[PDB]
Amino acid sequence: SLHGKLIQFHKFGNPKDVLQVEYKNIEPLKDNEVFVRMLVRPINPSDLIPITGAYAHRIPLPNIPGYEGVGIVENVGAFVSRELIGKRVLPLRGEGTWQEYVKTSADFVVPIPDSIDDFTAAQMYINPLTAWVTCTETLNLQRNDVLLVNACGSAIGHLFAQLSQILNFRLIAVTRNNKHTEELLRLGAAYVIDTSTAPLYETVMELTNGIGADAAIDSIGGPDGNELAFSLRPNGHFLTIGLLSGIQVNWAEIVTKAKVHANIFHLRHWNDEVSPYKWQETFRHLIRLVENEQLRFMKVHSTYELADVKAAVDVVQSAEKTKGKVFLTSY
Repeated sequence: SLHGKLIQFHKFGNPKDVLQVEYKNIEPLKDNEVFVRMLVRPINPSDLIPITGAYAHRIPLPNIPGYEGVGIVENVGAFVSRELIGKRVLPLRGEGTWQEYVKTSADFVVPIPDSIDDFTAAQMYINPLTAWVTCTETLNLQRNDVLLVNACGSAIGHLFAQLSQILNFRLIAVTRNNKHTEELLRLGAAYVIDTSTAPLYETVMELTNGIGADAAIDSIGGPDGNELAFSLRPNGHFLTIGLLSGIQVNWAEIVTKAKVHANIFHLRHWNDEVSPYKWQETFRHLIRLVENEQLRFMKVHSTYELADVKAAVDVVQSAEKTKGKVFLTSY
């Protein structure tokens, strides 16, 4: 009987301690399911957070990590078109992707055109959808708005730089160092504030002629996030997308002292706030942007077979890690 390899953890903790390589028997498919043999998944920093137990109450154990990647449809359930078999797809919003075979509902299978290589496709979901949605919906940025983005040397940071050109707004990148400065400028960032060298609040004030920015996206929290919120104009919009520091911003002061609107963005929630139709249409749009070369993703850092996940994760978590995305491959 057909068996599939999978990466699983049975307890939360450091991924190096809890990740196991295992095998499972393959169950029959349910009526609306699509069964996909995986080719490539990225190791995103956001794939590791659930392993650590930060979301204990919503992640059942044991669990298969991985939110994204690309594969080939091998089989479909009774109610699904069998023309899908053989197609390259992202099997999203279903099972964990760090395994040999992934199932998800037909509703959330994203077709990938022959034009797009596996490694680009494997990066299409988490960072691009977050960047696109926050820009076009959550903040609904207008022509010439001034957007602040911290931790901007990240994958998503590089996308915000490109979206500023696509959507005609002004990005002020905020970074911890100068490691990504050249790349961010090339990609379209209007300015890069390197906070190891320049003061955040005062520089934004210079760049905006004392008005402050229109919107800000915080990935860090704590003192860094608070300073980012305070660099906005009154009635500007502050959005958090991450918590790298582990420390909540001072929500009360941001509202009463800085007079800004503040929200928290979760792709988890956005996914449930839109129809499957809209969700698919949004992917069709990102795919066009990639095809037209308006949007480009990170280059490949290194590649590892699924069995070597522990080594791969160590590279991702390493302080010396160089630029680019690490992938788990299954060719």
